[PDB]
Amino acid sequence: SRPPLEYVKGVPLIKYFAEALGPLQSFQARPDDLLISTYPKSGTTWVSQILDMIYQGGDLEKCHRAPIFMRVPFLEFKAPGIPSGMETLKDTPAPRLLKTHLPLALLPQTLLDQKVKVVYVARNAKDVAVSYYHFYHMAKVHPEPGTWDSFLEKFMVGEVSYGSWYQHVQEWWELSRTHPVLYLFYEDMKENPKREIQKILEFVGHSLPEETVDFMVQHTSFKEMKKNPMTNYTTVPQEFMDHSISPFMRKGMAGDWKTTFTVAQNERFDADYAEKMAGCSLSFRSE
Ligand SMILES: Nc1ncnc2c1ncn2[C@@H]1O[C@H](COP(=O)(O)O)[C@@H](OP(=O)(O)O)[C@H]1O
Repeated sequence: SRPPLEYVKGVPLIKYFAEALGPLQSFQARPDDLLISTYPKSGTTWVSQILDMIYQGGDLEKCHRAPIFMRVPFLEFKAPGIPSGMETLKDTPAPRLLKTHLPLALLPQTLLDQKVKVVYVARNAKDVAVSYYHFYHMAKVHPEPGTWDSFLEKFMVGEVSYGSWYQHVQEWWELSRTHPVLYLFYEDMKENPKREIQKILEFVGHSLPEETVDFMVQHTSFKEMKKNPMTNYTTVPQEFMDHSISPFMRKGMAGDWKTTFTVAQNERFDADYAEKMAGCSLSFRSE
């Protein structure tokens, strides 16, 4: 009934995900695993659908075997009336696609020791906050988000599920200096998908014919992923997710934040961004 978050080692989490960390202690990573890591609302499902297509040889028929949350186990995931990411993992064939949003501080050390390849996607903070706000509304395990203005404040101080966005994109950016990480930008996936898909291939190590590349580019577009029940979380139960309130597959654009951000909010957020982001070579596009 909109349980409030629970804090674990500085990080605020969904009551249940906090509990899901118990059995996560048991998790043994294989070396052929690949970790998809992102701050919520930055392209998890998109890069997931890309990566599984790669893993099925460009075969849309196989990418339909189950919905995306069953093909790519959500490591820390746990909710009522759905199986825990870890329960789902016990039936996932290798080589396995795995999904988290946990900060390094909560990440299972087995993934780091096993040098598991990581595909990380970042997205400009403004679009993330907007996206995250509507998601909080329709994804009923989160706390009451309140007014946009109040939610935006919380977001600036990382008083939201998975903590601070600013900490998250920065720490994983530094991690890639010691660990195998392809660091991708949502807005780059918008500008030229084909380009970002060939980078994933290089990284994962697969060659595929253009026929099959161009193919994937089309079957991973917002529009196709929106109508595909295996990728749009519409098969989930209503009490866990409610698409009338807001669809998971909401808009899929860069620069949309502008229709929610007040000009006073923008001015303030900008000044706060510069202050937090200033010792960091990362750099985002918002349009
Ligand atoms: N194929 C695609 N291309 C572009 N954006 C996509 C996409 N599939 C999903 N999205 C968008 O990516 C966000 C989902 O993030 P995550 O998977 O990390 O939860 C949502 O953003 P919006 O709410 O801004 O539309 C969703 O609509």
